Parts: sequence; structure tokens; C-alpha cells
Amino acid sequence: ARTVVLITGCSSGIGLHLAVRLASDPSQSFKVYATLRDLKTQGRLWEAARALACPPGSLETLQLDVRDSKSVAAARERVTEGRVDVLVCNAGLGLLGPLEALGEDAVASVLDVNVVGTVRMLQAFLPDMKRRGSGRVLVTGSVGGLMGLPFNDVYCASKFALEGLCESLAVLLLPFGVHLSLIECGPVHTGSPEEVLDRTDIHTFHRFYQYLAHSKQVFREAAQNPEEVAEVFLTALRAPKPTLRYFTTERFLPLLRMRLDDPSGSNYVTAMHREVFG
Amino acid sequence: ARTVVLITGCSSGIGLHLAVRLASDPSQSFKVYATLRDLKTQGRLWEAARALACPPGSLETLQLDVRDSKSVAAARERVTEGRVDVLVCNAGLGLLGPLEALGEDAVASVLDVNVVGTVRMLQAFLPDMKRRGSGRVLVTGSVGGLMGLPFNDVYCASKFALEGLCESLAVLLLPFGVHLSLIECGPVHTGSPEEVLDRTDIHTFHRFYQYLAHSKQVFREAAQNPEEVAEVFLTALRAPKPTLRYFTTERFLPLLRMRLDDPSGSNYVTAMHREVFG
Ligand SMILES: C[C@]12CC[C@@H]3c4ccc(O)cc4CC[C@H]3[C@@H]1CCC2=O
Repeated sequence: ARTVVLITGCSSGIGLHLAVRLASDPSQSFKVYATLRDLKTQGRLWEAARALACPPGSLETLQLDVRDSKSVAAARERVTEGRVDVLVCNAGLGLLGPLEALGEDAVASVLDVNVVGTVRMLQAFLPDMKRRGSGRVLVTGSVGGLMGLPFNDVYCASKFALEGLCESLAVLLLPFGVHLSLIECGPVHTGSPEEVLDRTDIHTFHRFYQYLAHSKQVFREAAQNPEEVAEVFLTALRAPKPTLRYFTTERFLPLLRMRLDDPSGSNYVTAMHREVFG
Repeated sequence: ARTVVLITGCSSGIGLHLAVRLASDPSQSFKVYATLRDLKTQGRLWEAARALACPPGSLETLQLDVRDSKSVAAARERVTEGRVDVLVCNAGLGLLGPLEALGEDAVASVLDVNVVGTVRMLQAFLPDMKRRGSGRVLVTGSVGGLMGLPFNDVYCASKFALEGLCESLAVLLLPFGVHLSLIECGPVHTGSPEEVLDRTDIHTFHRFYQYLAHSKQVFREAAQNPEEVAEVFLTALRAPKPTLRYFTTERFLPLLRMRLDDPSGSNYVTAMHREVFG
């Protein structure tokens, strides 16, 4: 009997590639429920399933919208085996811009998806793992959940919020046989300017499109294959005593060293200001 | 007038005490706007103010509910000086419990008050500080924002979120002349047991009560007074170049240094499990 996997946010990126990576695994150990907010976006996932030739029955799609605890319950029930061995909380939104230019609705949505969404999935699925005494939870983490990034203020808030949610749980889950791990990802290959101008000062406006210039270049240098990222999830699954945190790259570990060296936080602020601007 | 300070969450606790501390300064250096979710609760604040003979016009109250961006904008407009020199984001909620046992709404309230509420203040008050080239922001933080605490998953999520919000902002804010600081509080003085078993499991139920007993005894030994913490906001207030973070206590700097040491997190997790579950 196979390892049942359920994964959120499989329409693209990490979730897509991780789902087909598990379904197509030559061992045929994995039964994957790939869940999508909107089933109409499932096309690239089935293209990829065939290109890696996932066996029939190895991959199924469910609608699961992490904003809606009813969508969550209903997908849980569509799990024919009636347990989950591996849960991957991958679903996530980004949000980029000067804080004062972000809509209130966009800010709340990011917290609701990235943070509350993950709470909803843990509330539906964690008890059964606890009762049974086994299960793996993997949560897609970010470099921005480790260190703040200018103009990603709310994104980082949500990603730090996961660090805090997951670390708290993990302390409780240490002796339960349920293993929670975060997978810390750097960049990965998967308002319009007058609204931005109206809602902010001239100097922030300049610094923002400066930041976008710098950001795009880092992304060209720095963005990983998502197959390579997916494989780290695999590494974590295979681990018999998995750590709370895995990292998909070492590129950002120097900065993380320095930031945690200095517990009043001002070293990090200068270095990152410098790295990003000039 | 003076140094204009606006403080949220001033009906009791840190906010009430910082408000009167500042209003009763013998230099009369400070004009304090103490804001309350509900002005009808302003009884205790004014009692304290008179107890310290705060001069007239040293202290004023406004209604400000950090869940309503319109409440926020109305209170901004009421600042007759048309500037704020020190903004104190202090409004905060706790949530204690096994995750699966907390209501969805309670969870979303905490994030909306603690995180989104603070975003709304930053959105409303930072623009004028940037354009003016000056300003301080002080934010009530927590050791629970720097290390995960069991059964406080959502509280911690909310406090880690503030870490990421403020750090991201600070990197941008360095050339603008606007300083952001978190005041890292430790603990601070101010369903039925079958419902818990019912919504949770047997291992969890045991851990929870073990936790309750354990943490009572940290509150007896460790809990600082609101006045002591208020005093650390003053240091930060005054500092010629304030750091990103200030600590109110030494006590948890060991448990914290085990976290920063092992980025994998396995050291911190085992430590805190032992420290808590004994
Ligand atoms: C978990 C804890 C008890 C509860 C404390 C607590 C409680 C409330 C709060 O707002 C912050 C904190 C921070 C420290 C926490 C302690 C660390 C060691 C311990 O046993």
C-alpha cells in the first residue's frame, strides 16, 4: 500500500513539479492528490504527468481552495484511502510593492492564503496523523521567511508567520511520530506604475523600480530548476529523523549567518540595504 | 508643540503606562495621543494620568480600531500638529491552545489585529514620515516572535510576522531617516478540558495541561511589569540611532542562542521541548 500524498497549489511551479516527481517515481510508492484552487488550470499538470509518464492511478486532481475550510473538508473526504501520509502545504501568494501602495484587500488575502490557509490544512489533516502516530508535513518556506526583503514587506510577514507557526507546532510534535519540516527556497523558475506613483512619494517610486531592476538580475543569476527544488522535498521525506528546516540553496546562508550573529538586527539592515541598492 | 507620540492599545497595560509615563515627563517634551479601540474604556487611562498630574494638553485620547482603516485615517487627521514623531504600534491579541481546537475566526482576528492592524498604521503614518525625512516607529514585539512556543502557534505566527514586516521596511527606510524598532517583551503581568480532548487527541491533551502548569510557573518567576517594559520603549525612543530590536529581559537569550546556532532548527526544537515539558 502506497504513501498517500496531498499537495496544495499544484497548478504551477514547485507544487506542479513535486506532484509529478512523486507520482512518476520508479518505486511507484506514491499516491498523489494534487490539489488546485481552480481545476481549469490543471492543464500544465497533466502535460507534465504524461511527459514523465506517471502510471495510471498515481495522480489525481482535487479542487482545494485554502481560503475556504469547506473546500478543505470536501477534498479531505475525496481521499479514498481515508488517510494522508504526506501533506505538502505549498499553496502561496506573493505581493510586491511599497507598503503604502498595497491595497488592504491584497494584504489580507496574502495572510489569509499563506498563513490562515496553512492553519486550515493543519486543522483538517494534523489530528489524524497525531491519532495514528505517523505522518509527514512539508511546508514550502522562503528566503523571505528568514530575512526581510524591501518592498516584500507583507510577503515576508506571511513567510515569517509560517516559520513561527511551524516551529511552534514542531516543538509539540517532536515525540508524536509526526514530522513537520520547512523547505526554504530562494527564487525559482516556474499595481500599474501610475497607481504606484499616485500612492507613494517620488523617492520610494525611484527606489522601487530600482529594486525591480536589481531583483530581475538576481533572478536571472539565481533562480533554480523546480525539479531540483522538488527533489529536496524528496530528501526530507526519505530522511528517518527529518530536521525542521531544509534549504534548497546555500547562496543565502552567509547572510543568514550574519543576521543571526547580531541580535539587535542593524548589521543585517545595512548589508541588505547595500546588497540591494548599489 | 513638542515630540508628538501616538500610541495604540492604551486602555491598559504597556500602552496605558507608556502614555502616562510620557505625558508626565517634567520637561513636558511630549504630546501624547493615546488611542483606544473603544473610547468608553478610557476610565483607567485618565485615572492614571491624574495620579501623575499629567498637564492639560500633554495627553489626548482618540478612538482608533486597528481593524478599520477608516478608524485609522480619522485618528490620523485628528493630530492637530499635522505630524507624528513617534508611532507606537502596540495593539495586540493572544491565542492559547492546541491549533485544531481554535476557531477559524479567532485565528483570523488575531492576524488581523496583530499583523494587518500594524500594516494599516504603517500605511497611514509612514508616508508623512518619509516626505519629512524623519520619524520613529516603536512596535510591541515578543520573544514568541523570535522563537516558536508550543500551544501559541498563532500568537507566534503573528509576532514572527511583525519581525518580517518591520525588518523588510527597515532596509527600505534607512535613506529616508525613518527608524523602526521592535521591543521584544517576554511574558508580562496583567473551552473546558473535555472539549479539548474531544477536538484534539490523548498525547496532545496531556502535553497541553503539562504546558499550562509549566507556563504558570514561568509567569510567576519571569513576568515583567508593564512599567518596566514601558521603560525600555523610552530607551528606544531616546536612542540617537535606535537598533531594529531591543530586549526587555536577559532570561531567554540562552534558548534564543540555541536557535540562531542551528539553522536546521533541530537543536532549538529539542531544547524548547525539554525546557517546557521537563
Ligand atoms: C514557553 C515559556 C512559557 C511562556 C512564555 C511566554 C508567555 C507569553 C508571552 O506573550 C511570551 C512568552 C515568552 C516566553 C515563554 C516561555 C519560554 C519558556 C517557557 O516555558
